[PDB]
Amino acid sequence: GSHMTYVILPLEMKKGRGYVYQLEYHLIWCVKYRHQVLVGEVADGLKDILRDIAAQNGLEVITMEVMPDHVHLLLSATPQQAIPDFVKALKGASARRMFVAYPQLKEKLWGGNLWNPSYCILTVSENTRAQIQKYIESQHD
Amino acid sequence: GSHMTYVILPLEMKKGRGYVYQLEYHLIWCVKYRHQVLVGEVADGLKDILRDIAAQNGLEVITMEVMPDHVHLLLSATPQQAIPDFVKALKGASARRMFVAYPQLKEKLWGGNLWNPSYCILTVSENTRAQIQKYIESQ
Amino acid sequence: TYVILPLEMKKGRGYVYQLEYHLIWCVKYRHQVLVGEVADGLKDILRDIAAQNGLEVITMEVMPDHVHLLLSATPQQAIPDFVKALKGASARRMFVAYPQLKEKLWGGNLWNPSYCILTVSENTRAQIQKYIESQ
Amino acid sequence: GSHMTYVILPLEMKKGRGYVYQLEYHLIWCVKYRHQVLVGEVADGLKDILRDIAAQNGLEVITMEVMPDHVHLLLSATPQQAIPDFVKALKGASARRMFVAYPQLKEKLWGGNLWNPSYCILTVSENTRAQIQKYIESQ
DNA sequence: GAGAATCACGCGACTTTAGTCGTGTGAGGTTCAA
DNA sequence: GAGAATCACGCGACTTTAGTCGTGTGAGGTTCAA
DNA sequence: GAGAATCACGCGACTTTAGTCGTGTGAGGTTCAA
DNA sequence: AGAATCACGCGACTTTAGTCGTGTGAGGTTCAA
Ligand SMILES: [Mg+2]
Ligand SMILES: [Mg+2]
Ligand SMILES: [Mg+2]
Ligand SMILES: [Mg+2]
Repeated sequence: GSHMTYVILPLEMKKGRGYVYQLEYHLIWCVKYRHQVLVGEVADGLKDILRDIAAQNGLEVITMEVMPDHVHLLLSATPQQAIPDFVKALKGASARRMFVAYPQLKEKLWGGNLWNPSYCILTVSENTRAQIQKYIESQHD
Repeated sequence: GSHMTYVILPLEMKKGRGYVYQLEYHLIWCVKYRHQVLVGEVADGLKDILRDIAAQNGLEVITMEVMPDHVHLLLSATPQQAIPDFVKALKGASARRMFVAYPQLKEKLWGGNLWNPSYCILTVSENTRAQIQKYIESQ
Repeated sequence: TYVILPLEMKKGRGYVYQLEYHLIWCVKYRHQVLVGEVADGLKDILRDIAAQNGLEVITMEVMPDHVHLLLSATPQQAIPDFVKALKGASARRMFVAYPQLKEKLWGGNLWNPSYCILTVSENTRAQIQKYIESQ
Repeated sequence: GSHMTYVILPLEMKKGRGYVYQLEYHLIWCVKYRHQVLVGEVADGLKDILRDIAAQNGLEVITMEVMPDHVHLLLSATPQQAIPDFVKALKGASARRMFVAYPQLKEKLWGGNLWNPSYCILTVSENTRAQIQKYIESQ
């Protein structure tokens, strides 16, 4: 026999002047020519640089994984932080700082680019789209 | 007793000049003073207005539910479509058009506002943050 | 602050439940015979058996060499019993309705003697465990 | 335009004579009259009893939480283990053993029942139903 | 004041030989929601 | 590439009185992965 | 052998004043998939 | 007894009205998605 039940859960979302939000993004990008250079101290240095850039731009880093040829970040941002801006900030500044800190990168990357010119980004929720859709439907009546 | 099986999962994404993406947002906002005015043809008129605005701004509507005192939207956008810009377009233009199309709203909303000044927005994924974090960890 | 999430369930005399199973089984020898009208007939037969046994079919997909079913059941409906009901009866009926199946299946079996079954929930196990901790 | 992504992910499953399966259940039940007696050593004793019964019956305990007035179990079973049978084994035997081990429970429960006569049970999967259905479509 | 999953009473099966499971039904009997 | 879920043979229960479920075991007998 | 996200060349905008983002196009120039 | 929500201030820009951006404070159409 059909029976709708309910569950109570604590809602911990971020608040701002005229907005309440919870915005997370899975951002991915590769090394130019997919060169496997992000290893050892180079990988460690990149993490420090990224976390610094994130802090400077008020971006919260949830998850950061550096693979030899690409990076995976899960960031939390405000509604005012446009995607292209923070991607540029992260990739552009890190490329600059990385070449300075690790000139040896120029051995495989002498064309003036550390990163692939493309980025991959997906919105991330705690639960799923389908689950959110049911929540919305349950709001009627 | 267990054996590790593995399956293939499909994921629909969009492509642009220098980016691959899948961006969806759950946007919510209420009626000013939380007045239950979004009912009957008022609600239907709002849906038509919102879909028009969305289409004009190149925003894909995944879900649109209009409750008496608030609206729930699920939108799909490009990386170049900033949040405040589309929220403004949606709320601002709809408030204007709604008052012109349904002047009777002024009975309970005479202060020049149809919408509460605040909006609530959440990023949306087909998989859970936990699942995604597990995926990331499996390199 | 607080959010009220919905959860659809069923009720019986002394129990509240939500039981769904993803059931899978293949054709004997993995022959690709479930095509065209044979596939359509199978679906009719399976829905009928499901109805006769009070099993709700949520999803059903018939591939040339195997079947996928997502069923809803009561706590009292034991797995082996409904799997037997679905496979045994469908095998019988299919052979009568489609004697052409005997071309590649003459040994008296339409189905592989094994079945695959997984329990299914609306939320992941991880989500459920998180809810459990919040109690 | 669109881009179609495909990711590979693991899935644990058990094998038996004529079946391959992964069956988990979230079982819940409350104390009779919802009395908050499952505390301290009483709660601890219950856990030992439940794990013993589960082991005696070949049921694997994935998660077990004992609140003052109810119990949450996440069990893993074979296709042959019928729900009513294992619910009876767990609640019935624990009620019996608990009263003998902790006679003090009789203070609030003198009617011969430790448990509410009802039980709640849900099938559990590692992935969500929507994802599973989505998979079924991909084949 | 009143229903059920939850309270109470009936019943059969079966382990735990007590106190659940299966189960129909009604009333103020230790209950009020996981 | 031979072991099993899947092939084969045995067994009892029970619906579909055929061909599954329950089940142990071994060989080359229509199989090869959902 | 030849397309783009990824390789290359064009182009503003703006930080990191270098090397991204925005962006159109095309060719065998350090690339081949998160 | 505060703020997201109520009110008053303020540019920017569409919808030239009523949002977005935004700081502050008072009790003045509000009380939670
Ligand atoms: Mg670029
Ligand atoms: Mg605002
Ligand atoms: Mg079998
Ligand atoms: Mg009972």
